[PDB]
Amino acid sequence: CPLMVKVLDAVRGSPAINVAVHVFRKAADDTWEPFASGKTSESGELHGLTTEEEFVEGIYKVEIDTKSYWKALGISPFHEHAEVVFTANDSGPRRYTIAALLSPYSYSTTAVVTNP
Amino acid sequence: CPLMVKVLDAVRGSPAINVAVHVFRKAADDTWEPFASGKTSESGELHGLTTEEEFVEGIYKVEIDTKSYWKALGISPFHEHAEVVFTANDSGPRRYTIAALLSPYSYSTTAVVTNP
Amino acid sequence: CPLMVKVLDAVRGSPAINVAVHVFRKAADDTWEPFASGKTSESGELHGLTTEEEFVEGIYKVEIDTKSYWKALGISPFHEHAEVVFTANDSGPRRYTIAALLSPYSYSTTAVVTNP
Amino acid sequence: CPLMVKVLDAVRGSPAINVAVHVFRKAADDTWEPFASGKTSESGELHGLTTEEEFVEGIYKVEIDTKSYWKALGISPFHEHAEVVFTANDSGPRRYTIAALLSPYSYSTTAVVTNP
Ligand SMILES: COc1cc(C(=O)c2cc(O)cc(F)c2)cc([N+](=O)[O-])c1O
Ligand SMILES: COc1cc(C(=O)c2cc(O)cc(F)c2)cc([N+](=O)[O-])c1O
Repeated sequence: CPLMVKVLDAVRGSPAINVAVHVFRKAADDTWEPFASGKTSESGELHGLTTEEEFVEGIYKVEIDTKSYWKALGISPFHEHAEVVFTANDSGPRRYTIAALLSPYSYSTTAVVTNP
Repeated sequence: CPLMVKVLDAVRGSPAINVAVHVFRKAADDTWEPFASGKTSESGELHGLTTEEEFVEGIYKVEIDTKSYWKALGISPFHEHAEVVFTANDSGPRRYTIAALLSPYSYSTTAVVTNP
Repeated sequence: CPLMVKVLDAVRGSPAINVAVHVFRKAADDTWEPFASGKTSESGELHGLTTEEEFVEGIYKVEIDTKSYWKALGISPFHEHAEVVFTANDSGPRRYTIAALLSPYSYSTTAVVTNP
Repeated sequence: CPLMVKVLDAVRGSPAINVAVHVFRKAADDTWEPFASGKTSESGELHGLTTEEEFVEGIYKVEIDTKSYWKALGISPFHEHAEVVFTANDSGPRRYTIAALLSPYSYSTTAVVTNP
């Protein structure tokens, strides 16, 4: 599993469950092609998005539908979504965890890159 | 000043100076059209992007070119940029401050929204 | 103003107003002695805590009473307070801004340090 | 495992490894009694701090020695440490994860509380 997404709720102190996540790769045409998506589990995590064969170097975008999450809780949010855009670079066996911590008017995101 | 952007550097404990910022507005045909741009000052602030008359209801995207900032400091960061997408003035006109706190592999963004 | 504290509310997208802030300095006998206190203004800022003459080298603790803030809003938060402990002026006198961004189960704190 | 601590490095995009963590409980005398400590693993995590029998309701402090971590990397940091102070409340089977994301001049901390 070369790419995992984890989403946390800073208002409830809980995993953010049932959040839609979409992953795009930048094409040679310089446009966003979708290629993976899912919803976060009870633990706030989304696994199995891609494989080591498919997850080649390139520019990637991870979109997290935070607005629908806050609306589901009856909280009016600021952002339409959280967007994380990054370059995947090969330099050894690497796994990427994209974490996002959500509040109605703020989010944080960090990348944890590790060699198994 | 209905829209202001402030950027801070979490590694140096300083404003993030001379950071490029681009603002887009979603058009009728669901394309992003350029709206304003500038660079952060010595205080990390970018003022004067727009006016109350031109900052109409809409969906806006603020792109902060964090990658060029970290590269100017010798650091190869994770993200291509920090992005904030939001609906503006949906309840009449306000004052929006978009703040970003930057680290090489992480950023936060917050909105402080006050009544004019 | 060598020391300023700014507090933001990540749930409401607003300054955190009327938040109690206490500053301590570590004494010769390794006890914390009270140094200054105040409440954040309508802008979320607390100025005038100390002077350049009294803000000598030392170890300082800034306690932000986040729990009473969230409780005034009807929210039972996780943390008792947000705390920042740092060594000050170890390289001559500077200007310190301590910023805190608050959520019920999370907070961030940052220091922006500028030369006088 | 009712209490786990996880520490992340926002500059390197990695777990923060070998970070000292100390846990204190507030005594009836209103003073901090130490009762658990350790160092974060290769995954940035510290498990086995306490048991369900010992982790009773009370006020707890988790101290994370961030200054020694940054010094070990040759980076001059702002904070002496990160301190998380909270009330543990019984209301069903609860597990607490205290997460901290570290930068030299900033840290974030969040609590993830879950029912297994
Ligand atoms: C709106 O004005 C400001 C906003 C902010 C933040 O949003 C902020 C973001 C964080 O991740 C953590 C934090 F503690 C503060 C920081 C400063 N500052 O430091 O000067 C401001 O003037
Ligand atoms: C490595 O994976 C994780 C990453 C993260 C964060 O990104 C994070 C973001 C913040 O603004 C503050 C913070 F303290 C942590 C949180 C948890 N967690 O809570 O379990 C993780 O397992």
